[PDB]
Amino acid sequence: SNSLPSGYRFNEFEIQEAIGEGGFGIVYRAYDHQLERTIAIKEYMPTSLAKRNDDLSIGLRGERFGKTFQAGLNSFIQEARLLARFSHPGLLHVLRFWEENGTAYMGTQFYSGTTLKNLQAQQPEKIDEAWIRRLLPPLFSAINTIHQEGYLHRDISLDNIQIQESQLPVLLDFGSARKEIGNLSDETEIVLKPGFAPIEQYTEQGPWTDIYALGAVLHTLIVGSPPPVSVVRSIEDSYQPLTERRPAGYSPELLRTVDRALALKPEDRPQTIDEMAELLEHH
Ligand SMILES: Nc1ncnc2c1ncn2[C@@H]1O[C@H](COP(=O)(O)OP(=O)(O)O)[C@@H](O)[C@H]1O
Repeated sequence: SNSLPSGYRFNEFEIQEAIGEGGFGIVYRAYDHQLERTIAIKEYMPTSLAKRNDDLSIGLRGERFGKTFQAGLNSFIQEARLLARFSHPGLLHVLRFWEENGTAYMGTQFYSGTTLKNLQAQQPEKIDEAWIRRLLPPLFSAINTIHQEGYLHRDISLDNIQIQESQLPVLLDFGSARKEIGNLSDETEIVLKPGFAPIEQYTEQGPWTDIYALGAVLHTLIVGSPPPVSVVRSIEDSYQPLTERRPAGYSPELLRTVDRALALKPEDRPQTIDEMAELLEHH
């Protein structure tokens, strides 16, 4: 682990535990001693570019990585600014942003629970149609709020949807820094998410781009894995509609909603979140 230790201080903030560590940042449970509340802190930390120094600042692993490191940092800042536009229960709420230690930090609201990816791995028996139909209204609302302000998410999968103990979802992360680093470094494999990214993301984008990825999330919850990579589908579509697979315990109405979200071409999908939600009605 490259994480700051428990007890580390940023003025009034104290690190309590590193609770998430990926290749591009570290998430900490932390405590604000001024406001006496638990928060999360997200630290930009691209491990392929940078390492932890003895004084716990961040330094480049090689001088050739400086431009890509700074571009990732700039994208991290821009993502914090985008999230700072919203005050919505289903979108990560940005409290704090600052630069220190050669990197950058976002202080955010602390959310209970775990990611949808971890819930699906640990308690797949909890995920049934009734649970999915309770998940969708707040998840729809969160995505639609992004869309209504003129933005797209473009990185939806199970990994960046938090499921709180209340079961309410939170969108945590748009992958901006990761995706910028991948584009600049020709590490294409960290830019799009195979099976979740629709065809128009591989090089025309709009709400239907996020709707496809949400369809792919739902497909993963229902049958356990995402649909085929969209570029492979565009050559020869081996996607088997869920209405034909008929997984046990799932209604044609929900299965058809997933299939429509996963329509290969953008124009054949629901065009807005509201359109997709309307598909779940009439039953
Ligand atoms: N604002 C937040 N509040 C609470 N948890 C968060 C917040 N932002 C991110 N997380 C958590 O950070 C984790 C990031 O990656 P994860 O896969 O857990 O790494 P690790 O392999 O170290 O467990 C996720 O589990 C997610 O639940």
